[PDB]
Amino acid sequence: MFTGIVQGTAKLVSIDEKPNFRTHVVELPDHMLDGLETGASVAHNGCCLTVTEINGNHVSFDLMKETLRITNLGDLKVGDWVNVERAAKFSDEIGGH
Amino acid sequence: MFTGIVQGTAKLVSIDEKPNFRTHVVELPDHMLDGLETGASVAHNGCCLTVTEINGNHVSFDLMKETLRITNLGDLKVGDWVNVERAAKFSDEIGGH
Ligand SMILES: Cc1cc2nc3c(=O)[nH]c(=O)nc-3n(C[C@H](O)[C@H](O)[C@H](O)CO)c2cc1C
Ligand SMILES: Cc1cc2nc3c(=O)[nH]c(=O)nc-3n(C[C@H](O)[C@H](O)[C@H](O)CO)c2cc1C
Repeated sequence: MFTGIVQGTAKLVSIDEKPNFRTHVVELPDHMLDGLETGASVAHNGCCLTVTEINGNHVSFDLMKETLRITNLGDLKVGDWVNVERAAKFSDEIGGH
Repeated sequence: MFTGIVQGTAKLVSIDEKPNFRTHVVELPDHMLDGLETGASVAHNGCCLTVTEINGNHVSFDLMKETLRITNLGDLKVGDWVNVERAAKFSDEIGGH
């Protein structure tokens, strides 16, 4: 199975470039501002990465430069928005339905 | 669980715009040229869409204009590449890794 369907979108507003790692920050909309936190895994259109820090409604994520070229993450540009979805490192997974 | 990890990438080479639907074509690399076919579901960085047609190594996919704005698919631009992964409409037993 697979849906690639996103809970909501994010607005690229700032790029943070560190010679050790690349960092990108987006602006979380009203329905993604709630629940998300640092260390969370956000998938941008389906590419999972973790929150390095939250700048209020904004969230910076970490991104390896070679991973950026290897992935299609490098394509991101500020002023654009991203399909963002919340991912969890671990879950109880009782079952439910 | 969630990985957002892509089998390989695709190069946007042509956009096909139809007033009824928007169409986008990418260039499939050597390890994605094998196996993929029209009517298949490719996820571009994790957004699943179906192949409208294959142009040799290229593949055009369908994309609704409002879906494009609602998603972050509209962000695509020719000359760029995309994280592309193969998805199947149905499987005997999730026999896909
Ligand atoms: C659970 C998970 C989290 C990941 N997080 C990131 C990330 O925060 N930044 C990144 O550039 N790649 C991330 N990746 C991509 C992966 O670690 C690796 O970089 C690519 O698969 C190959 O470059 C993640 C992959 C997985 C499975
Ligand atoms: C299985 C599946 C396939 C989808 N295929 C496409 C597609 O080919 N083109 C597109 O613009 N959206 C596609 N979507 C997105 C979805 O149908 C719908 O457009 C968005 O969730 C809301 O606009 C697909 C969603 C699912 C679950």
